[PDB]
Amino acid sequence: GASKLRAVLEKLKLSRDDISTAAGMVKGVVDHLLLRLKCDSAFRGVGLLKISAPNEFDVMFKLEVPRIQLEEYSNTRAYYFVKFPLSQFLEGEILSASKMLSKFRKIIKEEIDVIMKPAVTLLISEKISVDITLALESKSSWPASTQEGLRIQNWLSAKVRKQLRLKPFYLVPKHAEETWRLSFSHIEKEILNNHGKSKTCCENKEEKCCRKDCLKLMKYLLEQLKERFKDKKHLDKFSSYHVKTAFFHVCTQNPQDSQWDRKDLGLCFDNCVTYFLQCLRTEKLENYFIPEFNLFSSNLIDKRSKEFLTKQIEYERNNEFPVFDE
Ligand SMILES: Nc1nc2c(ncn2[C@@H]2O[C@H](COP(=O)(O)O[C@@H]3[C@H](O)[C@@H](COP(=O)(O)OP(=O)(O)OP(=O)(O)O)O[C@H]3n3cnc4c(=O)[nH]c(N)nc43)[C@@H](O)[C@H]2O)c(=O)[nH]1
Ligand SMILES: [Zn+2]
Repeated sequence: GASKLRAVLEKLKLSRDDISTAAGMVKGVVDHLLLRLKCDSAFRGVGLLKISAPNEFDVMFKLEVPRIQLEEYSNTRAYYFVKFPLSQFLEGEILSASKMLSKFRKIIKEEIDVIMKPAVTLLISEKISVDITLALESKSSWPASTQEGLRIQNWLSAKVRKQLRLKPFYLVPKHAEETWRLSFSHIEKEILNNHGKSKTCCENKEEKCCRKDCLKLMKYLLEQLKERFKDKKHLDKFSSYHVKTAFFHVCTQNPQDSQWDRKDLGLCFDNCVTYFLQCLRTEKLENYFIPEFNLFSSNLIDKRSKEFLTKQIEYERNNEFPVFDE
């Protein structure tokens, strides 16, 4: 379906000045929050670690904490308690996510045409929504639950996995409670931008793969379907993170750049859609870094919404995506 999909990618490029100038003011607001945040004892040394869905922007504020100790919350491989001026957020020996997240919020309140709402949400001039997520930074080795994650050996190399896992990891105050959740959104950006088996993937005309186009098509497929099913709101829980995560699994499944040749955009997209479909139908989408953390368990998304999106994605697939027409 190259023609139809290439037309879609060409349509998306048309809003490139909208995504830029809208994030162009996200910038000057985030720098302003960063300035006065660095004036508070607890948030000194905070710094910047972007577009989720047209006009939905995400910024992560990283904060360097001293040596950190993690206790896995129950058997949820992603959620943890945290222990070691930061002393003010303590609940005994653990560091209170809910309480730290709370002072963050209030410092941004007195700093704010912007208005409020793990994410603190701003609204710049009504159109532009910004997610501002506080991230604790740990330079310790990654937690045990990531040992079998990041299965990039056959795709990027074994040595690249070793380089990636020497980098810090992050905890956002997202409670399953004073609990924090692992974050590797910095690693997600690295493997997205440095995505080939060939180190020179997409640096010359002989190596133009279609990995990034497939993810765009997949993000756009979900955005369009979510728009169409706005009457009965069955798709509210699915995000482009479910799409990005599935796209990482397909990259692991098709590790060679030859499996992402631009000429094959139609078949590559089909691989992304079929694997996403298998995830919905088996109620299993593994976090790329934490395999025993199922983003699609009936815990997070009930079975009816998943069965719903299957049928729609299945119909779209079997009919050469009429959602992409005209
Ligand atoms: N976006 C995102 N999701 C991630 C990441 N790593 C794991 N996940 C998990 O993927 C699922 C997709 O969620 P979403 O993006 O559609 O929405 C998530 C989350 O569900 C929502 C908060 O909803 P809540 O449960 O009602 O509240 P919460 O428990 O967060 O409240 P509190 O903070 O008081 O505890 O927020 C979205 N979200 C999650 N993490 C982030 C993040 O880092 N940035 C932004 N902008 N939004 C986020 C979910 O199951 C999710 O956990 C990951 O890196 N990104
Ligand atoms: Zn490439």
